[PDB]
Amino acid sequence: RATYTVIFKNASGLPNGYDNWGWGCTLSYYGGAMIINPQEGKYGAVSLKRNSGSFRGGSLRFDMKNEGKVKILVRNSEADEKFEVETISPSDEYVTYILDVDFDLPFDRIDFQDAPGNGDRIWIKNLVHSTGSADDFVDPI
Ligand SMILES: OC[C@H]1O[C@@H](O[C@H]2[C@H](O)[C@@H](O)[C@H](O[C@H]3[C@H](O)[C@@H](O)[C@H](O[C@H]4[C@H](O)[C@@H](O)[C@H](O[C@H]5[C@H](O)[C@@H](O)[C@H](O[C@H]6[C@H](O)[C@@H](O)[C@@H](O)O[C@@H]6CO)O[C@@H]5CO)O[C@@H]4CO)O[C@@H]3CO)O[C@@H]2CO)[C@H](O)[C@@H](O)[C@@H]1O
Repeated sequence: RATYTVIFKNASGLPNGYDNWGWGCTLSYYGGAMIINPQEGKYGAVSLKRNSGSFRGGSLRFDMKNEGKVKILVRNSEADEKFEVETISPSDEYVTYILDVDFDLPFDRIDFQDAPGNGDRIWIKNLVHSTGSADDFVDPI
């Protein structure tokens, strides 16, 4: 049976138990979205750092709208190893994504990066991990 971990639903600030180790951007919160404002030329990203513990495999589910391509990554801090999950095409409307994480190590950071590096904004809501697969994801949101 999959275990679901809600990271944030509607965001009014950083999720409880997380820090932001991102770069090249600032975060703001409005309309229930975590909003990433990347700086042109920086290929900026939010990097949500889980302060206690790690996730293992499974899948990540989130709602996103985004002016440019967004690269999703995860990282293992002990090994300082990053793992690219997917790149997501621009959408002016929120879309729900459920993506398998095939990384062989635990992960404690989740990154959303401005892949083109032009400063395109990113809006995120309803970020949830499951220990199970994307195909098997029963959405608690
Ligand atoms: O929370 C409190 C806690 O803090 C701990 O300290 C934190 C600190 O708060 C936090 O700020 C810090 O965050 C770091 C983070 O750990 C790093 O991983 C991250 O590193 C960035 C880096 O800053 C960027 O410069 C770099 O940018 C890359 C870009 O990612 C890449 O895509 C771009 O690729 C180009 C390439 O250059 C070209 O050649 C060509 O190929 O094109 C590609 C594009 O496709 O290149 C850029 C560089 O030019 O990215 C990395 C990430 O990969 O930086 C942030 C800071 O901004 O983290 C520390 C912890 O380590 C305290 O330790 C603790 O005590 C306290 O409680």
